[PDB]
Amino acid sequence: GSAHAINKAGSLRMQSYRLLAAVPLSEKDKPLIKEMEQTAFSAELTRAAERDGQLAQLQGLQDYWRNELIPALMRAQNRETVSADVSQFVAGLDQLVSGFDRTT
Repeated sequence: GSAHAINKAGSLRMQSYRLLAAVPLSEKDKPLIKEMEQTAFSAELTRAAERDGQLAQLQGLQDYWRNELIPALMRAQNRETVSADVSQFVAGLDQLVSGFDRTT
């Protein structure tokens, strides 16, 4: 029953690579950040995390997005160090997907 939640996680992976490719960010990238925020706090991602006992892991990714990843992407002048932060966020999404019940 996790299919949709996994689609949302895949979307977050794509959106983080998209924002990294836009570094250094400017006014025109604000819509990307907004879209990513709406996806990260999606009601379904939350309900799925709840039924599969992953709520803490989901809240952790949300906290990292707001307190570490976006701040670093806003500050970056080049992709040099923030690239590794994007990689860690994607690794975290892969772990979240692993924990969902993916059975028929």
